[PDB]
Amino acid sequence: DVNELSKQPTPDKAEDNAFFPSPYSLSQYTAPKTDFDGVEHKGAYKDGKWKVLMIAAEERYVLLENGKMFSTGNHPVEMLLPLHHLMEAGFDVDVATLSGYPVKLELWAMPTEDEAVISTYNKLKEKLKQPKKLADVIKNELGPDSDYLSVFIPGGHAAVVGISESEDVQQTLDWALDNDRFIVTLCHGPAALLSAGLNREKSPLEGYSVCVFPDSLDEGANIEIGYLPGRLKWLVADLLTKQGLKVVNDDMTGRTLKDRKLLTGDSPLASNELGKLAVNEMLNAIQ
Amino acid sequence: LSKQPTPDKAEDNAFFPSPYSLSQYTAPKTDFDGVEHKGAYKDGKWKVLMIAAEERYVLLENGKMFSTGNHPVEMLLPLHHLMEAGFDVDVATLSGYPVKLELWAMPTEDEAVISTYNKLKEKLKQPKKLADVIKNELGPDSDYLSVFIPGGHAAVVGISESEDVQQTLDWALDNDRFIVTLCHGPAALLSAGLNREKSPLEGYSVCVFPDSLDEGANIEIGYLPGRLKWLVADLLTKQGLKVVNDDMTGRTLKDRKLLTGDSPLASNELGKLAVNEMLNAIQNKL
Repeated sequence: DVNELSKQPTPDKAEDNAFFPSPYSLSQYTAPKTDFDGVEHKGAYKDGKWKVLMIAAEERYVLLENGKMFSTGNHPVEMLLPLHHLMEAGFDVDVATLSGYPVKLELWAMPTEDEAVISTYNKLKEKLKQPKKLADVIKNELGPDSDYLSVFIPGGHAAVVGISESEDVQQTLDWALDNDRFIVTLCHGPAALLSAGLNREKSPLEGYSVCVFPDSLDEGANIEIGYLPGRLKWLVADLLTKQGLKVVNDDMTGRTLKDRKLLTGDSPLASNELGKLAVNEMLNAIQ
Repeated sequence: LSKQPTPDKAEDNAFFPSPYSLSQYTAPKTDFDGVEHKGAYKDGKWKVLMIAAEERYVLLENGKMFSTGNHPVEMLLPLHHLMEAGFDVDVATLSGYPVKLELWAMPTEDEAVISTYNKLKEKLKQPKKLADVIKNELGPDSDYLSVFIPGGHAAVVGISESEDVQQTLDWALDNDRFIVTLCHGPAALLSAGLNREKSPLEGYSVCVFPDSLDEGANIEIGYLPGRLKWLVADLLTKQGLKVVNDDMTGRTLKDRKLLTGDSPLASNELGKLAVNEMLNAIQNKL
């Protein structure tokens, strides 16, 4: 049956005392298909020059308060679905990690039976297995005349790890702000934003509005169904509020939010509509 | 029995070694048979700085990935010898990420190796960040007498093309400290050539994992699921170093303050070697 499935974290045997999410939690929070009913702007951008820069998770394991480790990565749906909208529209994509190490997907959440998500994933495998070093990106491919229109930070739980305290992410968010480019992020992806307020008395993103994954669900429901095998040592939305950001949501409804050029999503549910929002906004800003 | 690589379900198109290759290359116990200098250094100042791997997957020529890490035998057995002589160990990585081991080679029944793992589990799970160590804990008055780079196939990623590892190897030379590495660990020494016509380790002699074994036998028994994209011995040779072996016999070498071992078989004999050299250096004050 489909609620006799275990609520116990399954162990990941590549690592010591580290665990996948429970078969139950996977039965409620994943699915073979996503809620995607096609693209709005197939072929809209033609000139070829504009593209999206993705910053990505390269570390899979998140050490928790009980000493156990959660075996995560970026959420495939939250990465791959928005990118499908963009790529079909005619925006190319480059993939960077902090170190140039391979990108870590939460593969236990791959919608296996979705033509769009799997075909997009195939088109990105190379750039995923062999990303760019983001410091190499700042050095060359940014500046005022950069062909990056926006910087996309997908979610998953792994987005909490390196991405949250990185001077190279800070420098990238400084660039985006100072050249009116989009920052697109969703889920725990917003933990990236904590890097903007590093070595500083106040953040450049103070008074910005974002959808964030609610603390409640990480501190409460996710632990009780064995999605996470222990408590996180701090919470994305809590520290984002202490940096002077307006965390608009507190529930997981698929709500998206534009605010200046920081377009967000609250959860994995918002993947498809954050994809649609960003394509609209990007094509709008070309005028 | 099977030479077919075993799949790893953490990662797309990734594979552990084949259960046959595990039967030949891995064992529940190591040939450890005693420390040689327990309690020898008592003054508790001098420590050892390990630089470990954060990346466990190695992308290969066929597109498949190899699920590795540092070799627990090569990491832990040498650190046991040095810890029991009285040198504490501080673990660093490049981005501060958790240290990745090849847990399929962890000698489960070996008391000394397991004991050492538990003593470091905390420092292994939250290592220091190598660039912070550079900023704060190096210089001429640093309490690191050696820097230790264990092998495992994951030493090939990151470490081998890292300005932080480069600065670290510069320090050791310019401050007369030891560089102790084994197996595929010497791939770290390729960083000394980074952005330089000439490497400061030009001319040094080292033991490395033979090219022959990674190209032929490791592929045939399904240790590796595909061919490595470059070879550590070949690239090292090109930087002007002198690769002194072409086989795995457990050999070791000491060229000045650079101590190398050729394989996981040298783990014990090298640990022995590193403790003697370090104690001998301390005696060379008066």
